[PDB]
Amino acid sequence: DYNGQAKCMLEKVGNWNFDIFLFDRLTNGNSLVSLTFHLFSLHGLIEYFHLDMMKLRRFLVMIQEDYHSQNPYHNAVHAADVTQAMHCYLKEPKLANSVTPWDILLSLIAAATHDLDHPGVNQPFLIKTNHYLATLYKNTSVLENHHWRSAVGLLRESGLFSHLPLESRQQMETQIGALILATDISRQNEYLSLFRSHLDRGDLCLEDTRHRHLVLQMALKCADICNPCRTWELSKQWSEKVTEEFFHQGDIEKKYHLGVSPLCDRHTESIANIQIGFMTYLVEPLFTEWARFSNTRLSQTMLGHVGLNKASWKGLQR
Ligand SMILES: C#Cc1csc2c(=O)n(CC)c(NC3CCCC3)nc12
Ligand SMILES: [Mg+2]
Ligand SMILES: [Zn+2]
Repeated sequence: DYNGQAKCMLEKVGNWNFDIFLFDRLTNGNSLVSLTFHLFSLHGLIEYFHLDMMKLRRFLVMIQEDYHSQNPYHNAVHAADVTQAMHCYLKEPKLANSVTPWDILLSLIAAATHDLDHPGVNQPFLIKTNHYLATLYKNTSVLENHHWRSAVGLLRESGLFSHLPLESRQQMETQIGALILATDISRQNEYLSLFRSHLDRGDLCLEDTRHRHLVLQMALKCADICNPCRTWELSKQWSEKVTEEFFHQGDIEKKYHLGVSPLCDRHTESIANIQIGFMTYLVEPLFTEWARFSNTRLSQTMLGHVGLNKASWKGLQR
């Protein structure tokens, strides 16, 4: 049954209401490997790039296993969710009609690896505790640079692309980095303003790689914060997990006199209030610009869920 139903759910991997939680329970925690493998084969990538399936499984397992499963939110199930969303966005017509197999490959790798080896605490925390990552990356997109360099390390170690030219391997590394770095939420204003100006001007040319990669970066940013655009029953699980992780960082800050970060204080802060502010100020602006770019049923469905989920959180107030 368990392998039966898993295989079965993957028939609906293009669906916005895909249930990654059930999927991960069904696979005893193998959701990122098993979904991503399926997508490589669905998008034809194993053939297009002459991939060794043994090396691909090894690669995917190294990724999945380098997530910290004890993180309430930043674990391989979140990676798998982001990868599944990225897949839905790659199916939108303006992307499906311009992306090459190389773009699809880099998008799905970047989605799978984008929070790799995440410690479960944020950049301000690592900076104020003098963590070696904050030094190494000079206080700038500390976590994203760490996920990216960790991804590069796994790419090199797996040999998966060893039969491609060195210059293609290097280019793969660099374009994945630009995708992962776009997920630094502290810089969403720079990405969103540039994207919005391109949409005002109407100047995007998707047959140009640079414009297409700007859009893929915005797609990955959507994938990363699309939790509130899911159905209530998914979004509520994501909200409890993210809050659980923030609040744990809060307890450490409190216990050790570090200063409690915004959003991490379980005594003065609420799950509903945290979601509401986030939806108003980060989610709705990004998804409104996304819907201008890709003005489709999926974009409407996603914005409908934000409005409904936001009303549910208000409802659970007074
Ligand atoms: C600031 C803030 C947030 C308040 S609620 C909330 C949330 O539910 N998520 C999950 C979508 C993220 N994702 C962020 C974490 C860092 C990158 C994306 N950020 C926040
Ligand atoms: Mg991240
Ligand atoms: Zn993420």
